[PDB]
Amino acid sequence: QKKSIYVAYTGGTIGMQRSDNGYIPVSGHLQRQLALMPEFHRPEMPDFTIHEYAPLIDSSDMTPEDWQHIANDIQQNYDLYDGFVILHGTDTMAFTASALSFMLENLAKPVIITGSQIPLAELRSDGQTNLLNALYLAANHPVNEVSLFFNNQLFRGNRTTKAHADGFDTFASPNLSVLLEAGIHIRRQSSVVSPTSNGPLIVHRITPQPIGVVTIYPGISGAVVRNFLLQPVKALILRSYGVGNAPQKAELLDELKNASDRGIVVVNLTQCISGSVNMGNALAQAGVISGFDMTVEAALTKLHYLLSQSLSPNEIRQLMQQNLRGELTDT
Amino acid sequence: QKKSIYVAYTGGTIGMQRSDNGYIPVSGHLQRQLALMPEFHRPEMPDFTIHEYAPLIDSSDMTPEDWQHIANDIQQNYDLYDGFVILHGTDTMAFTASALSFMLENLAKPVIITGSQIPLAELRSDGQTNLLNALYLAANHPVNEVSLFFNNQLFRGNRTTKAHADGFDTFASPNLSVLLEAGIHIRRQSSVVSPTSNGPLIVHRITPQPIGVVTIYPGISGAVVRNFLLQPVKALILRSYGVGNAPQKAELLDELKNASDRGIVVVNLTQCISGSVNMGNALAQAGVISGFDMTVEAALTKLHYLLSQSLSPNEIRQLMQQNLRGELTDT
Repeated sequence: QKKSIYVAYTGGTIGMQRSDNGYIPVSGHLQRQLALMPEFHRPEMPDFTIHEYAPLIDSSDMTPEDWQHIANDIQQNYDLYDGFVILHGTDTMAFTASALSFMLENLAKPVIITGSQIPLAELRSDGQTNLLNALYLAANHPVNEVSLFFNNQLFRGNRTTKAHADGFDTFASPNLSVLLEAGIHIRRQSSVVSPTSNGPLIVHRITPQPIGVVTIYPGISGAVVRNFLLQPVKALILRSYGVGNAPQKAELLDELKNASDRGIVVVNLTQCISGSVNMGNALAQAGVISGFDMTVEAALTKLHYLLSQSLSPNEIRQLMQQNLRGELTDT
Repeated sequence: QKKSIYVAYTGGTIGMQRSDNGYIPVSGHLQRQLALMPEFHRPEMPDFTIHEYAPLIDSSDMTPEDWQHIANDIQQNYDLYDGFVILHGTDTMAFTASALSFMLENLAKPVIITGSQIPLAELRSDGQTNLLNALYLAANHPVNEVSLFFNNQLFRGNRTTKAHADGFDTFASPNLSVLLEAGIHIRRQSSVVSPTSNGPLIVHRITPQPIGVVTIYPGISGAVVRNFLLQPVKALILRSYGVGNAPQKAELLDELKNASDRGIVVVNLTQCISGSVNMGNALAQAGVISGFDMTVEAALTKLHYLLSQSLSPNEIRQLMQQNLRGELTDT
């Protein structure tokens, strides 16, 4: 009972009720259910307080305004609690985790994002396991980062991506070990070091930004790429081949160079599931910068973070390449 | 010696020579090397003939014209040999395999695409293992499909994607079992059935097509998506969340609907590594069709295949959803 954890129920199946025509949201259901589940109220578990969002947020409909609402909620409650669990739908859980990691600078209490495939109230649901363990971990094994908890593993949030969804749900962090394994015996993986706090919590403002995220393929044309870079685009994430290669084709390279010449930030990520971009090539000559081993989620949210501040394109290009929150490995 | 296999050396590290400033292409080197490697000439191995492309093709510079050149080469040599091994750089190997699967209709001899991280001539290279086993498999364990051979596994070509590249190379087929395991003991996985031949080999013509491949993310705007769909775009592949969800946002949906209303084919794939799109939703209402569990490679090359023929947008939308060559699972 000693530790006290804030639970923000933003949306997601985890808190829903079953019906003849699908799982459905029901106000107050999550709290009503938990009151009747004594395992949540054992002496070994922290006290917790639930704030249900109204309306609930469908994670596929999430916008950066919703990222900001969650960051604000953590910030106004920061001193009152020892840690924070955010319940969230699975579809964009990894985007929210990544965004929060950039927004919550100098975070010094644990923030765990989680959810489930099956509502808490069903028999055998992952909802019950995920909430129970996020609460227990936040209180007893705090990791002072934005992390994501799923299938018994605690991932660094800005290293996660959704790995599967059809018939069952699963997350992965392809380029970094988990922070912690939550089986029968909880095991922190201490070779993954958390970002250090250089002062008081600073909560940044993020707004929607016009970013293109596109995939290179054989014969992709200048005209097509030209359209990707039209106003109002401020930045473009390229997903290229292998260690960051693209066609040596003037048509393509001229469009990217003209874009960078007018202030557009162009970031190279790999199409590969894991591994790093390693870039002099013609792409560098065209102003394109390396996204290293970032996930699409981390790159996309990091661009939102940097474009939302008062930074020149050159300042942005430099910071995109620096490890700000543990989201990238640079040699 | 009985079986006879054609080897098309299109490009790739596999046939290169090491130098002080990288691996480099050298005409005739692959043939010269193989002449000196008696394991390739044992009685248990097939005879083989090498056709080195001139110039070699850098796989990151590949275009659909190069897909066509390879398909043509197989077609002119089809009756002369019992099977075909295509040596290829790793960067876009999975695109070529997928494209060839659609182009080579009623294929009734094995076509194996392969390559390596290290040139054949080095000590301990995967180049030597990959060529040796592709030759042996094509002759002794023929699978009459376009397949891709790498890290001791034979994948269905149109189910493959490049899984890693930094520091080492690897391929995966996330939504289907391998066709065959090539360890010490070769094991065909007979629960994966090959497409049947409905007559003589038909080799289709493919030309470059203006296709957008883009990723959905929280708050993505109508203006940005509008630009993705401008002329000359004929088709768009969306990579959406989980089982195929996107923001319920009129701004986004109206742009997609207007595009479909003017003949643009819009295909939904998942951002997830594995699993299937399962779609009535507003995306369906907007004319978007399911790509099921297709890889980006299969969808992109299948669109090239269908756009390159005399088909209406409606005909294309129907065929994109049908399993033509083993590239998708529909329930």
